[PDB]
Amino acid sequence: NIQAIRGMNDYLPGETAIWQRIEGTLKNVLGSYGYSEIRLPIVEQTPLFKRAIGEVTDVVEKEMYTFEDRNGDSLTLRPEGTAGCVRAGIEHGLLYNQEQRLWYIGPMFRHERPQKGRYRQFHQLGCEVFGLQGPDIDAELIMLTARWWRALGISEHVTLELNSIGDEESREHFAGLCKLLESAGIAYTVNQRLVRGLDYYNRTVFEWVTNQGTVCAGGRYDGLVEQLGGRATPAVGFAMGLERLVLLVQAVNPEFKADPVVDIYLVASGADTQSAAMALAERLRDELPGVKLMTNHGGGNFKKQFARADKWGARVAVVLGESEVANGTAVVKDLRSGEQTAVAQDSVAAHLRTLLG
Amino acid sequence: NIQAIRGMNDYLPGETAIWQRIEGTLKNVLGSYGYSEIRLPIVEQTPLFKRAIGEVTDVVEKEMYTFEDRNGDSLTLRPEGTAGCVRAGIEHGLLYNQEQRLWYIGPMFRHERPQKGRYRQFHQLGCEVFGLQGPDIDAELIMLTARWWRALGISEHVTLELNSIGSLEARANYLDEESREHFAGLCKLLESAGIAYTVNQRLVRGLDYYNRTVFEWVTNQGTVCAGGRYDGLVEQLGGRATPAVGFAMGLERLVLLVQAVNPEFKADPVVDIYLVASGADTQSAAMALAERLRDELPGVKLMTNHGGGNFKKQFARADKWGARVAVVLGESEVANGTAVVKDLRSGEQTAVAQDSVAAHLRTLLG
Ligand SMILES: Nc1ncnc2c1ncn2[C@@H]1O[C@H](COP(=O)(O)OC(=O)[C@@H](N)Cc2c[nH]c[nH+]2)[C@@H](O)[C@H]1O
Ligand SMILES: Nc1ncnc2c1ncn2[C@@H]1O[C@H](COP(=O)(O)OC(=O)[C@@H](N)Cc2c[nH]c[nH+]2)[C@@H](O)[C@H]1O
Repeated sequence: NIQAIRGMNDYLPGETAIWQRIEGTLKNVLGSYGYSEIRLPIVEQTPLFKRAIGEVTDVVEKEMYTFEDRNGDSLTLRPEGTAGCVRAGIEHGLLYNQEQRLWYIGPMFRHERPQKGRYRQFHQLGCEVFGLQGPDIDAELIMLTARWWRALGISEHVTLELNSIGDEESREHFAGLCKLLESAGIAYTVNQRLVRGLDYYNRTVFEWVTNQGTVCAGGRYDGLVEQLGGRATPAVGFAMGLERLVLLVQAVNPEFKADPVVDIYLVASGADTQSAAMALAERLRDELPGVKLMTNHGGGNFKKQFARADKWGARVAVVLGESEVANGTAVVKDLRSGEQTAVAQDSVAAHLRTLLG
Repeated sequence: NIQAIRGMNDYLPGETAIWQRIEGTLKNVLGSYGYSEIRLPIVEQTPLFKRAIGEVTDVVEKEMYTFEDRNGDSLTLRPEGTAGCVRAGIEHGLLYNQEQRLWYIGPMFRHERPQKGRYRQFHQLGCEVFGLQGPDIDAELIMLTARWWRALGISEHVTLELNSIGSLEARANYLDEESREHFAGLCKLLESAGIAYTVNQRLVRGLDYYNRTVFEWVTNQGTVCAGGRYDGLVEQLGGRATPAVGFAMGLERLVLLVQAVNPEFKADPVVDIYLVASGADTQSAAMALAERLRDELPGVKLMTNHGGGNFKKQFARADKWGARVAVVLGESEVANGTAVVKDLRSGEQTAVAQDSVAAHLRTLLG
């Protein structure tokens, strides 16, 4: 058996269920603010990360996954996604004299020693807005994170740190920023030693910390579009570690369940019943949009098939043996109470609607 | 300025909206069959691919992105996802004497020459079912793909090719009665469902782990979805023998095919309401009314103008985003507790009390 590269995790069926609920919530809250999705390559050229994050940084100094391509070109698996974003923005023409409100989700890679919060393949959701300069947009992004925390019920577990690393212009801009948050009741701490670990930020720097600590981090980087070869454009954004979010919800929120995988299990036994079973299932799929129905396969006597229905968390089992098939019926069994009734096939969909919701 | 690696694409805002509409439909139809999502690493050890896919195959021979790790270990960006799936299944204990019906979505990487169907970073959605043997689950998976095509409206544009390549023994003699029975049973299930298929005897797949059922859904770079059975692979990579069947589909080729054959499969506009706001110290009021209307209209796309701009600029910005309605806020509205509601489609603008704006928008949108 081959095993997994250390620090690269698999997310098994039970836990992805939770992952899909939290992502759906996050994308919804981004949708209500009018932010569009951009999808960017996993691999970029190594000079981008060297030129944008900075040469004397732990990321470039010791963390990147770099390798030589079949044409000599060095390629690096992205360690963060902002550089890639700016790059595509410049390349495609999306940023000059334009405003963009964007978000992205995907894997990032860093060769760090794995410990509980830190991984080699980890996933980030991040936002980047281009074209807005003043403190107002920076306050809209902090308002956006605050909403996500309310929505995931973790609000009384995340602290906001802020400060400027720029200066008159930056004293004014940071102050106006601080004024917008007071006037919204967002509680923040000005922490003068909060400099971030990447060298492209300038005025606003912030971090939402829990008590590996930082759950979300971001800031402003007004110069980076020009540095990577484009026209000067103001830009701000952040990225959050979806691994640490998932962990914090699950810990602070215990009663965060997700939807079970099967609702109705199609039990079927007897000679040549399986085409009938699969045909009934396809019809019930047409009739009950968005019902998780699973067709028993590989035989098994009724006792086995009913226990399999219990394994998946089915609430109702539709049964069919030869009799049902010849008589045009289907037996509907409410697995919660045992009450089973024979219904005509034409009427089973309505009988399930009643039993499920 | 740096550019993108040749054969690796960026999907910009306009096209990603189409991409989410097609993926929601696919995931919905998989959920109706009770299929669970699994998430797997993008980099695996190189021997996995060599062992599973086969040494003398074009993927191992000339396509993989391999590189050396800081400890000597050879690592390879995955070129396909089935190997990683079985590896995780065996490593975690999911497959022995169990039934799993899984799916996965993500990037695969192959060093090959850029074409219209072929890229170097591509994305697949694939399904893996473990524990079921007979032809009936193979027929469930071909039924699942047919439903997707009806749902995406591309049904009259994709053809099904099917064939059995038997077992090692029959191949090494070169199906064999057990594979003739299994295949026949499979062809019987599809005819009884009205799924039209072609038995194409030259159809062998390009990976060497497959055994009885082999199939491809082809359009007229051709193959949009491809799969087959692989009853031995779990033991080959270290686990106990378990029957397994699955497929994978090239999401780039699907998105291309829907867009072509279904010209106006249209996506969501990304803003519904634009909040216009000018005048002295209006912006905190503007951002506060925006937050409140978000609580009051769940799932409306509302964007707050920022950076000033005169009303004329701000209304044109509303047009850029496809907003239907603009809610306006000058100094006057702030003091009088109002907000102006302007129906951008007709110009009709009324002043509404801020407590009554949400209801006025509900009426105007849907
Ligand atoms: N290894 C590892 N594991 C888990 N989570 C990890 C992680 N490395 C980072 N993170 C998470 O990501 C956020 C932010 O990471 P930083 O390296 O602190 O900063 C950035 O990536 C910037 N790109 C942010 C940005 C985007 N636009 C502007 N600025 C960590 O806090 C952690 O949760
Ligand atoms: N380069 C490139 N670009 C885009 N789409 C691409 C592509 N290379 C392949 N594809 C898409 O993937 C399917 C299948 O490709 P194959 O290399 O033929 O094989 C497989 O992936 C198997 N893993 C399938 C499987 C999974 N479980 C069981 N069997 C192509 O048809 C094309 O659409």
